Amino acid sequence: TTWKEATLPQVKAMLEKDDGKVSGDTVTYSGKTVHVVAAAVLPGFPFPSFEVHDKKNPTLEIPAGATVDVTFINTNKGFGHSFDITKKGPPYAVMPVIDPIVAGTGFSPVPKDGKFGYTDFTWHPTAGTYYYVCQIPGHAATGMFGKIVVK
Ligand SMILES: [Cu+2]
Repeated sequence: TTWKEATLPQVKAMLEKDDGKVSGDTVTYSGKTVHVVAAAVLPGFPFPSFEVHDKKNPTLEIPAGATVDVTFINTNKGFGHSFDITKKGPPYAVMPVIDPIVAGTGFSPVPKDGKFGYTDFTWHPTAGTYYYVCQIPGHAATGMFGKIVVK
């Protein structure tokens, strides 16, 4: 996919653009268009994991019919995590069999020269349960995934 580069202050600014509301380990979105901003292993969080709205691998609740704008930022030095959406649930093998990927980013570039790679994609899901996972061998198997409920 097409990756762009952002400086640290830029990363901070984007993270706060997630318009979901957190409740426990759940982030609920509302409206015609929703904006999900996910990051791979923010400093201080467990490895390996995804952070959405400052929460570790939270369950995302999206209204059916809404246009989902996803922004994925890889803030983890040394690894090129991915954010791929599939219908296949856990447990995941070391080499996850999650085809077909409904929407996703593919492997991201590793942080370099004081910048972090990020990308944006749109998704118009049908009601159902999906999962966002990282395809780097072993990551999903060690907990790098979360659930998406479209209802
Ligand atoms: Cu990963």
